[PDB]
Amino acid sequence: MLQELRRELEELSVGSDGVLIWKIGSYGRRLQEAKAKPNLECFSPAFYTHKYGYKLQVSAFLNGNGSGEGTHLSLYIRVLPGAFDNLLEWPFARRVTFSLLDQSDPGLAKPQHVTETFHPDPNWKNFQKPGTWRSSLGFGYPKFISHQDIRKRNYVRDDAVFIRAAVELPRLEHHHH
Amino acid sequence: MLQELRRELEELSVGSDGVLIWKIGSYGRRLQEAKAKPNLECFSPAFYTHKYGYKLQVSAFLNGNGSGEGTHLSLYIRVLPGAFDNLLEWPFARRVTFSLLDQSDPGLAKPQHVTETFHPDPNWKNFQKPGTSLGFGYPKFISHQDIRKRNYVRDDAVFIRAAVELP
Amino acid sequence: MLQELRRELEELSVGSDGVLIWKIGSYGRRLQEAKAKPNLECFSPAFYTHKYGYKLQVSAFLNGNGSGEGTHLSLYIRVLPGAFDNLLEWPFARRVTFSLLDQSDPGLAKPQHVTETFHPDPNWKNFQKPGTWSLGFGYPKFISHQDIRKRNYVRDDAVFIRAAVELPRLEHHH
Ligand SMILES: O=C(Nc1nccs1)c1ccc2nccnc2c1
Ligand SMILES: O=C(Nc1nccs1)c1ccc2nccnc2c1
Ligand SMILES: O=C(Nc1nccs1)c1ccc2nccnc2c1
Repeated sequence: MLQELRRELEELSVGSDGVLIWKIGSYGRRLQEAKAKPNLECFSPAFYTHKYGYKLQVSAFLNGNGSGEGTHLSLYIRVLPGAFDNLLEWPFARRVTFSLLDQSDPGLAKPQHVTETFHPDPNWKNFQKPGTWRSSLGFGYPKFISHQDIRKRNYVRDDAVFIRAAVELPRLEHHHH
Repeated sequence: MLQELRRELEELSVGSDGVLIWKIGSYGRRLQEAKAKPNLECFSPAFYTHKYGYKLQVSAFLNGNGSGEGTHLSLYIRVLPGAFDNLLEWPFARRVTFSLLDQSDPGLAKPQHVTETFHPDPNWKNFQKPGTSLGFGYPKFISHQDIRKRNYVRDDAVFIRAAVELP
Repeated sequence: MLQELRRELEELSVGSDGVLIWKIGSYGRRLQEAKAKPNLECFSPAFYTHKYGYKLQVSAFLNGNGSGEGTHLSLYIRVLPGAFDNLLEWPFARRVTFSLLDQSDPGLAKPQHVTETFHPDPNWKNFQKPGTWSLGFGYPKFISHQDIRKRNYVRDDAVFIRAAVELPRLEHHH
């Protein structure tokens, strides 16, 4: 079926340091479609923070929404219902970094990524345990990058863009006892 | 093929990590099924100890078998024929830890897992090289009364953890 | 579709430190198939050096090609076009190690793998950026037909080809 294809798309990546790299291809056609249909939303494959961890999903508005409608690219992340939610602490409080990657060869010039970092609001409600609020609203930036800034370097290359969503590892001390 | 590909897909979800977390949902329906059919066996997805390592499988009796039939949940592990068996040392002698997990929020109370650990017996026929079942485990892993004593059954679901030691 | 089992074979292997273990079964049937069709090439599943890294593929001539046709097994590796090529440095310059494994129990006797190692030449054509420029790189005489039978290289009518790519470790400030 098509859920089988979605499953295989999800397995990149398995609980890998919270790092998802989402390639949005045919950039011009998707941008035209978004300009023709306001509030057109693209969805990344669902990805887990760690093995048996939080299930997250990144979404993008190529023509922007909210304060960025028509002028910017908008980036959001949302917690999804996961099979292991009962084994994780809530609310979700792991630091997240969005990045629009500069597709430049690292050997000829240092890339300048458009990077932003945020800490989940304990009161954002969506970062609370799934199934508590029967919003459904991702958290992020409506003005992540402007339409003019996205053409200023190698952000769009071969009609494709790269969005890197990295979730921070908590790191703790023992315990021991 | 589609059903068998679903199978292979849920096999990939595990690793290679050596840590398997097996979620058994609709606990009540399956417990009644096991009570209606003695020795009814549930099977975990096959999972590898490491990349290109031993292929293992966990099996469970929700109504118990052997000394625990009708009173306990029984947990066993068995070695399966793996594609890389000719590249591994035998007999399988890596420490194994079974856990029935307490589905409690770690931020509100520290969970109390029901854990058991064993080292593979060199003379247990199943831990020998396949072809050159015979599962090993505990018939009295947890009693029917103790499995209701905390958050072991939550939202009609149970979690069986099987952790294999690193080389 | 059937193309999905192919991708399930792929990512059952890729993410690891550039280490692909390719199991070629029914060795005898495929060997006489290659003997019946010169230059018959077997292909490993595509595998990535790291997550979002280079996409590589190993290929084999069971009856050999080039200087080893009819006498040896020939082993090659090739860079394939990957979705993240624009985020990687070129040319590919990660050291590669081929190994034919001696399928012997490591606890009763030490295996003797047939191992060869190379560092990719920066002026090699295939190691340049895919599309922005098929000649794989490798060994035509990796192992002879007689040497592949001398130990447990062929066991239970199966062979194991290990291709390991070395990872770097560059770093900066605090
Ligand atoms: O209002 C939003 N976000 C924030 N407000 C404050 C901080 S982040 C917002 C708007 C539209 C969305 N469409 C899809 C997914 N998530 C969305 C989130
Ligand atoms: O007798 C068993 N185990 C032990 N005997 C002694 C120590 S552990 C036993 C019983 C039932 C099983 N059903 C399925 C798979 N494996 C099983 C193993
Ligand atoms: O000429 C080759 N390799 C080298 N030449 C010099 C050093 S390694 C060669 C020959 C045949 C091939 N057939 C398929 C894939 N790759 C191949 C590579």
